[PDB]
Amino acid sequence: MFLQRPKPYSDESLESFFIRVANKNGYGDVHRFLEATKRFLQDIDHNGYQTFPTDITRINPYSAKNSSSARTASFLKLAQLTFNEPPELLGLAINRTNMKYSPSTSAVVRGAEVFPRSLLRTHSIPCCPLCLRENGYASYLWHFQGYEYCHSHNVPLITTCSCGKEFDYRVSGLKGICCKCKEPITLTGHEAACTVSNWLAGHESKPLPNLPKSYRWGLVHWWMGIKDSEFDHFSFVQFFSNWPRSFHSIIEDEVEFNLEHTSELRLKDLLGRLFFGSIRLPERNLQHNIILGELLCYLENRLWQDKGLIANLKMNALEATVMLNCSLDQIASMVEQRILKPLDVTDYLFHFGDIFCLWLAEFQSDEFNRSFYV
Amino acid sequence: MFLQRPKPYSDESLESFFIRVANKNGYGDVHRFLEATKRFLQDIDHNGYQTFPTDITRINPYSAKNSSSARTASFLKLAQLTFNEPPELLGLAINRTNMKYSPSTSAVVRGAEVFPRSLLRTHSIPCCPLCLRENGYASYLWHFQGYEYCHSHNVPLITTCSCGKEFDYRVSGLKGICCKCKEPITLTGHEAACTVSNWLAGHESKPLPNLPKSYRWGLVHWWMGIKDSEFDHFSFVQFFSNWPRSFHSIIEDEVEFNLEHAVVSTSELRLKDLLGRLFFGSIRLPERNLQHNIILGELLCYLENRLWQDKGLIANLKMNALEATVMLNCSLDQIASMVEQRILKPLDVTDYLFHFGDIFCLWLAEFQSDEFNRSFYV
Ligand SMILES: [Zn+2]
Ligand SMILES: [Zn+2]
Ligand SMILES: [Zn+2]
Ligand SMILES: [Zn+2]
Repeated sequence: MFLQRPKPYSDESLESFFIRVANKNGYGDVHRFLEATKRFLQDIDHNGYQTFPTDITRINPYSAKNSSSARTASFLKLAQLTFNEPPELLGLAINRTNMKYSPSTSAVVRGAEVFPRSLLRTHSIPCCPLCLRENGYASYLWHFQGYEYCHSHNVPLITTCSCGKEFDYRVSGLKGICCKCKEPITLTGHEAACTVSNWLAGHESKPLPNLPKSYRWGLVHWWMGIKDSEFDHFSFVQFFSNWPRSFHSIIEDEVEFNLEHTSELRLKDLLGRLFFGSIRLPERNLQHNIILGELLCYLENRLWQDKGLIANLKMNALEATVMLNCSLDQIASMVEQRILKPLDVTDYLFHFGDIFCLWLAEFQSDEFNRSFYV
Repeated sequence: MFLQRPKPYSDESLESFFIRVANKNGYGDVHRFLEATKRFLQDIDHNGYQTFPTDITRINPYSAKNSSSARTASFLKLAQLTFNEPPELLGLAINRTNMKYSPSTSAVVRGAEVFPRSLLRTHSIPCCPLCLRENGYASYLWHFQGYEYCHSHNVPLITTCSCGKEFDYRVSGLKGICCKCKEPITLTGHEAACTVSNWLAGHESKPLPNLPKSYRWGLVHWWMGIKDSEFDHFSFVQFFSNWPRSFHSIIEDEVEFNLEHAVVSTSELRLKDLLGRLFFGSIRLPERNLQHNIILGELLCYLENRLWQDKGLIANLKMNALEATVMLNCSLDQIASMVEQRILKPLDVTDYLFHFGDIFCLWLAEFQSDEFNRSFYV
């Protein structure tokens, strides 16, 4: 099998790429192309040829149950041999990853960007028909929730045609023609959703902060946890218009709520929601995680105020490893040599001011250290 | 106790800062200032006041054995109370850290920069007397090996006066006057050491790569491991003048050397028997961020286009379960789980049951991150 690479685009999704390779190389559809691709992987003795799908929907490596390592070996084999000039196909796929969010949400990764798993669309993929007839392909941003408007046309996305039928471009091509009525779909204008769509796309959108793309999706997942509901585009832009003193206003109202509802107060009894729900979003890089960077800025100037209220909050050995980013073996070693001053791992024997100053002594890094929020 | 902050400088060392606070606040030396500082920490009921040293040599928190957590609480207490305007003193100290280098070298951290532990000077600290009489303080770069010339005066550092006596600024002040002869020290000019000194200082030095300061010291420790000797300033700049095709020339010569001298059947070849030196000596320098670790980023670039060439020579290299966790950055509990559900295809942990091409593609499937992923060396 010998193929031709189409016009490359670094924002094209993986399912939109196989349609354009099949249409350029004269195949009938993408079902035929993947079935002929599985035939080629059999002929050169690939170990997981039989797990290569003929369905466009399950092509991505998060779809594969145990073929995840054989799927990316299959994707790396095709880009090196079957093309006149080697394409980029691993950079368009959505891989699983071991990275977790706060508190326990898993994640997926696409090239140089990490997405939340819960914000991945799985029922029906919306689309913009203006991009389908100008760019000629589909973007990866249509697979994730929150991205509701087009960042370059300011038009809302479509999930249903005028005849009640849905339109999925993976099964109905890239042209924009419906299946039942075989007609182009008629379109269905705000500003707050347009700003977030231009912000999630990777461009500078004010007043939203200039963050890497892995961190911009972490704030959207974090904002859905604060309101404890779905994502609101209006209150999200307004919250960062008063940055950082709007985020300071919440933490004051949370500690006034939990004090009224004192030497026995724990860290999970006063700051159990804000602190543990902001550690890994996606990681502890305080240069880019502005939520954990500002929360540690607020708790630094309040350690020994109010007779040491914050610095005397009790902690376990489990939740000490979450803050210090270490293991229970190093915690049990630091009670042997007693760098950390007092074993039951679920026992409250440590104070927050001692854990905060142990981090400034033995557990800083080049990314998780205090020198960014100064 | 009420003190005055001197002129602040973000490159001043910690031992040079306490001398300038004591000289501004009218103390006699730094020995009577730290001893008066220990007296203040006793008066406000600090838990580790009795471990606060009166020696300026052991003022850094890596010198404290068990009281390293009490030392940084002592440093955080002084900056908040005893000054008219709060200084920055935790940012000048040299803390220990849990970060290891390759293969097993420990590390220290100073603010936003991680240093190798073995490159930390412990016998005698050299100095530049021109910076002592112009800037008025000392820099932290004088505490680390490799930094041999001044990056702004291009003069070699001094460890010995003209009368045979050493000059340590921690015990002899910041002026530049010797102890025996009480005279200023007479100085003792290349280019290759001047480039590395301007590169380790944090400025752009060509042809050396634009890296963060935590990674620039990692290359110097790595270059001492390749030659298996001390650091050479001439061959270091020349090696990055032919980047990356000079580093490609070594890996070709290593796999040709190892294959010819292999003691086992070409199919029984292991990853430690062919690439045991280059791969395991480049994982954590300091970490796996392939955006800035250009050694591991280029070694995985070279081994990607050679997996199934030569009848799958690289992709059939045997690995253990121990050295699978080093590459995947995981634990032995997740490895034992992936032999239960069999995402990874075959328990004795020191047994060679896995191939390198399967571990490399399992990483592209289940173990990428925002920093350790393939999308940087494309
Ligand atoms: Zn659009
Ligand atoms: Zn229709
Ligand atoms: Zn200079
Ligand atoms: Zn002299």
